[PDB]
Amino acid sequence: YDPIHEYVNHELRKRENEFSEHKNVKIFVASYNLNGCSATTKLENWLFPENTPLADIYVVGFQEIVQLTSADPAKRREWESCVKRLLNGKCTSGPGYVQLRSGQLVGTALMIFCKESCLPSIKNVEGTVKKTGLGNKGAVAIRFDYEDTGLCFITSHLAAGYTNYDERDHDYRTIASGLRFRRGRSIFNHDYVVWFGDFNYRISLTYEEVVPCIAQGKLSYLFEYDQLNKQMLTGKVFPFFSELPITFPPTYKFDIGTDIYDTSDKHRVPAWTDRILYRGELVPHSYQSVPLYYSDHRPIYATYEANIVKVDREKKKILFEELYNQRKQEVRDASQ
Repeated sequence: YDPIHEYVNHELRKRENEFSEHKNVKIFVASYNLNGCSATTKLENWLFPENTPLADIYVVGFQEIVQLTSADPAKRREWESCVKRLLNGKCTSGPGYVQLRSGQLVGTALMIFCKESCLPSIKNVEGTVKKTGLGNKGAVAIRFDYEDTGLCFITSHLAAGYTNYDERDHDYRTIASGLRFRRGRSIFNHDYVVWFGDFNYRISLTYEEVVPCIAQGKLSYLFEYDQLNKQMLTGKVFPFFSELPITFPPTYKFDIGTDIYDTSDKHRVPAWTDRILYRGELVPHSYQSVPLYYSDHRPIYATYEANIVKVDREKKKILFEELYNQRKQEVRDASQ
């Protein structure tokens, strides 16, 4: 410990704008449990929902690239190709989007695209995956630094089942402790973390209670029975993560191609299985489900503005040493 050092850091924080530049980066996070459906570029309502500018970074997580009952890189690549075509299709002028990196764990995949103009700012991209224990479930993660700001994105597909939220919570833990990039870097060592996907948490009511509530718009009531909200409130899972309020209906268990909830004999209870949570000072904007009908789940997305900092380390180390010496000198003269 050095008092003079603590001093300089305090002073330097006031003059930060002398060695730091701040920029806002638009991030679009999208998630979709495909139920094994085929790759397609017909995803406009999902990736360009708004009437807003294209994002700087698109982070897309898929679950069940192969429907669940051994990892298919080809299928994943088709989705990658479809997304890239869609993003670039919107860039009718100049440079478009490039795939930074993608990761895959069985049928769960994560792919990140950014505008080419963002590339020079993106560094130390690392990826990893972690399967769940207690299989085809788990997580895929990718992190990177945008200038001097660290970002980590995680998509996952957690334990299925109606009442087994204990297993889901264990999955959270297995993944949060088990995901390690290079040199043991963890997911928490970042300014912004977005963790999302098919967490599989359910609404703890029966099918007959839930369906008319959703038809009548009683989402708040249904939310009181949502397992994820319950487990997060207690801090057992996703501590320090926030979720924007949910204003869209349960994204799960639709007869394929229709607005209708599971009319199969299985009579699965609707649920908000698909979610996007964030940790850190991101500025959230939207959080919605989109009407795509290829799967028994609706896809969802969330948007964020992420403040980025670019620090001139040279200019900063100079002021530090300067303020440090001036202070060390002020201390010398005072002792005379």
